[PDB]
Amino acid sequence: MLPAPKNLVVSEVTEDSLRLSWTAPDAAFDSFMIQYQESEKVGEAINLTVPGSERSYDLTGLKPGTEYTVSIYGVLVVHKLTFPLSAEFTTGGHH
Amino acid sequence: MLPAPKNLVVSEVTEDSLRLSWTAPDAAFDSFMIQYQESEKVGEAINLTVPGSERSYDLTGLKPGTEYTVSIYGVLVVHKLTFPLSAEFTTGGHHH
Repeated sequence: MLPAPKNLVVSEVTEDSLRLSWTAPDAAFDSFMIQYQESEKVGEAINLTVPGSERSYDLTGLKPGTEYTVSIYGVLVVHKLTFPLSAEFTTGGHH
Repeated sequence: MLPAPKNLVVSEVTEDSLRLSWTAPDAAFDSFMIQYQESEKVGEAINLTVPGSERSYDLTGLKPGTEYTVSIYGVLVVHKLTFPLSAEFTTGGHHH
């Protein structure tokens, strides 16, 4: 429902890490979904979560001189109601 | 997203109360929402929450010989995703 996080950049890069930074509105998301994969084809994308109050994450364990595609999703816990089950009852005694 | 609680009955009725009873799968819900109102008209519907492990609730302080419309909803917790924001970054060092 709510619009995606914005402004995905790195604040730090090393030979085996990417320190992600992003923005999102206050109290908007319960978590962030982070998906990263080598921009080539060395398998499948890895998924991680981060608390929704956080705006940075140290992606570690990476290969040197390698381009990664990084996707961030805001995760929203929605509290939904089922289709109502309804009935009429009459209290005892005289109206 | 998912189908509903079931079998809404009263287990007990007095001149100013309705003891509600229902069924639901164990741990299917975290809470139930109960809405009730006089079936004619005397204001607005009242809402209350009850823990999701309960299958019974006493509606209190009602009027005698009066029909009430009762609705019960299970509260479901859903995880939603936004559209992704994607970017490419290159790690430091050389690309062996």
